[PDB]
Amino acid sequence: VQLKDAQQTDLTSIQASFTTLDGVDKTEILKELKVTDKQNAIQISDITLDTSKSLLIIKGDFNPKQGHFNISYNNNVTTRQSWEFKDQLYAYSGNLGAVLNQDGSKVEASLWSPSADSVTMIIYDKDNQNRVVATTPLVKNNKGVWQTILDTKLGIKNYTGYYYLYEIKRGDKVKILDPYAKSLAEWDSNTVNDDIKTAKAAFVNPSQLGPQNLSFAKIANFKGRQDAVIYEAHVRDFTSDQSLDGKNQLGTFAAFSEKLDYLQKLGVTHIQLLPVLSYFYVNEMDKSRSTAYTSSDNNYNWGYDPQSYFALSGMYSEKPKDPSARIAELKQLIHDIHKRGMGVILDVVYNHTAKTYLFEDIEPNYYHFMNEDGSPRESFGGGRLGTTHAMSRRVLVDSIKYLTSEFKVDGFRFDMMGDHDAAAIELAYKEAKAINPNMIMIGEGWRTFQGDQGKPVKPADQDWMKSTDTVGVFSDDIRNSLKSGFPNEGTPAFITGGPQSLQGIFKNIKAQPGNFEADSPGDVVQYIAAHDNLTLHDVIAKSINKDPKVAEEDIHRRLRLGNVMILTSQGTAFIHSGQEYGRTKRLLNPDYMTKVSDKLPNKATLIEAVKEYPYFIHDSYDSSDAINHFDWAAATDNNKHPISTKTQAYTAGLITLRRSTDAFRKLSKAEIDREVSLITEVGQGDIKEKDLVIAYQTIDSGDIYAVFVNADSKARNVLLGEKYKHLLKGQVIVDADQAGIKPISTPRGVHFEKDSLLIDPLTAIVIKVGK
Ligand SMILES: OC[C@H]1O[C@H](O[C@H]2[C@H](O)[C@@H](O)[C@@H](O[C@H]3[C@H](O)[C@@H](O)[C@H](O)O[C@@H]3CO)O[C@@H]2CO)[C@H](O)[C@@H](O)[C@@H]1O
Ligand SMILES: [Ca+2]
Ligand SMILES: [Ca+2]
Ligand SMILES: [Ca+2]
Ligand SMILES: [Ca+2]
Ligand SMILES: [Cl-]
Repeated sequence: VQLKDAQQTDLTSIQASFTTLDGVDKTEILKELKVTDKQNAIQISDITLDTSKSLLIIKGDFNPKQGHFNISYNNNVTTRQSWEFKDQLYAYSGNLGAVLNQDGSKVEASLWSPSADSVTMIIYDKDNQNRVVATTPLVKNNKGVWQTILDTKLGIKNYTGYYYLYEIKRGDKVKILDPYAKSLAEWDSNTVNDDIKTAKAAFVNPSQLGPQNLSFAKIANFKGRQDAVIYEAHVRDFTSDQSLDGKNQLGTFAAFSEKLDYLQKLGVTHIQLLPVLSYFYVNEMDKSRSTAYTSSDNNYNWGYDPQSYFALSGMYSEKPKDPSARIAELKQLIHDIHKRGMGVILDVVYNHTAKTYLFEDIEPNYYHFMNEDGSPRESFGGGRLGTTHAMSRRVLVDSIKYLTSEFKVDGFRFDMMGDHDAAAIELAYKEAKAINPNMIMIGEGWRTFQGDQGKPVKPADQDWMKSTDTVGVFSDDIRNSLKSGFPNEGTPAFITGGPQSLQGIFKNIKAQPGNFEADSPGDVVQYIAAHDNLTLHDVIAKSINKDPKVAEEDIHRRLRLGNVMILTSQGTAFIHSGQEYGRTKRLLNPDYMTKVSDKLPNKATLIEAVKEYPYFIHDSYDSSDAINHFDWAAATDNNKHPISTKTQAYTAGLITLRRSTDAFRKLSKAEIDREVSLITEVGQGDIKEKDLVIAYQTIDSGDIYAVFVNADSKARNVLLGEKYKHLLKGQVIVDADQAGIKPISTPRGVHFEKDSLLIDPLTAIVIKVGK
């Protein structure tokens, strides 16, 4: 019967954890138990035993300012404040970070660290970040916020561009990164040592940077999340191609803008950018192209190891040494997007941070989700940001607010959204929407929630969709159903020759997946590919087990069927960059030309059928630009690559069609269930319960549209019958060769009869009947 741990939970409650309380009495414990302050004895008011949980609840006048208390029994233990108690005493509502005045002559600087003994700012040269220029102690307020005003006293007349860190004493000096840092010094993770473990923050004034007429998107037809066609692009990928060697630097915001007309023409409404906030593992001074085909040890990074939640990465800047440049550059890009009638969605990664020490150094036992002993819960050798905790929630909501208001960002995609409490994300949305009425938010709603050990909460995951109409979630059900997904990637599915229950395909096309309840189409982000896992092309190739050279058109015919189904489904439409042309993550490396042993290459999947270079990367976060570059020749050079450019034009046409009628962008489940019909019922003609062909009717507000998809490897008769024979009076606008809104006078891959259609194998047909 020994004292293990101790936590003060409120003004008059200390919780002492023991190994056991069996056979010991309230009277025997009151005897041995004694409480002490910062050495004096505190009057012990009462104890209550929780024998089950093996802990005493101790009552007394345990006023915080009489230091932490330490509990005696037999060994002693100093009490720690619980995160709920730290919120009670130290939750701060005011401005955080460092704020420049108009002429840069002063800075107002705040940092939250309620258990710090002292907090010194260390200031480094703007023209050389390694050189220490000045230091200043900060003054702690009532709520544990450390403040200072930088001015003439430190010998600097203009602070803009100067860098800073915070040395924090506890007992232990540790140097930390202002979590509200608005920009940073050029960052190279190879400079990390024991003393400085992070990027240095930077004195900048966002409001004075970039286009001062920046404003939110002006998207036509856009009346909600259902009207969104999202396009997921990585800033490096989009311009890392060698063929672009004919204005702005490689793989930067300024480069990205030069290829916006493409996306304007492609028809997408929103460009979703992979994490543009600062991430840890990089050398931002090395912009050189990696030309070798590899899946490890590349300066390339998707950006899923977060360093800052407010400060942009230098990697996408032309001038990474100028901390103001990022902000002006990203604003320039976002402005350029808005002029093209489109919007931005920023991928944001709050679920975890690059290194636990990033926030744990600032204030131990607070920012992260925790185990019952105070130990921080971790993910990826990184900290799990516990966003039920007030100041952790602030980091998320304030950054959302800041990015929304300062960069005129139109939406956000939350990585591993199910790691967070619903409440944090709901507030995030509410605040972001308050700034921008047209705010759109999506996220990965995988049921992954961990939280604080013994404290369950509603997570921001798929099951949350019942009880909000705010944030939408990726539909892995439609993904898995159409062409397989993690963990069982490669399994033949609807467009890869494996028969699927047509009722569940039809329900998915209505934005009603089988694995969670979507009571509004806007709850569902429909997708078949993303940056994660194999690309659409590669998964198709693997699933049908064929070589991409020989089966190219077989694979592309199947790929176009996937895009047709996503782009004519209800809910929010999502397109992975390259999915439009047939992008591949082929491992064209000599040492991997044929299968190898046990000893596999990193993050690669094998296709047997293929002889030459059989390895394809399914997790390209650490892969070269050779693996990760968007192929512009494949996407726009009709002459050189007729098959991929056909798939591209086809995908464009489908987007055009989707935007041109609200038959595919309905608002409620009520009207979807009424106006979206299943033409191919089980039994009608050749149709089995599980099958590889399906067709459905929709109606906009009164043009009827009918989408037919034969994913079978043979031709198939679709029986219209009494109910749908009226379709024959309409006209074809999508066929084997082309997609759009104009009628096709000589359609291919389909034949019409008195009351039926004979559709070619691996072919999609769409008919319009205006009225
Ligand atoms: O970070 C790990 C992976 O996270 C993502 O995978 C998701 C899947 O996309 C999602 O379908 C879900 O898969 C589980 C599935 O729903 C469940 O029924 C099955 O029994 O277990 C599956 C676990 O694989 O959740 C996972 C993550 O938990 C992401 O797609 C992938 O890239 C990541 O590697
Ligand atoms: Ca177009
Ligand atoms: Ca500089
Ligand atoms: Ca809902
Ligand atoms: Ca890397
Ligand atoms: Cl893809």
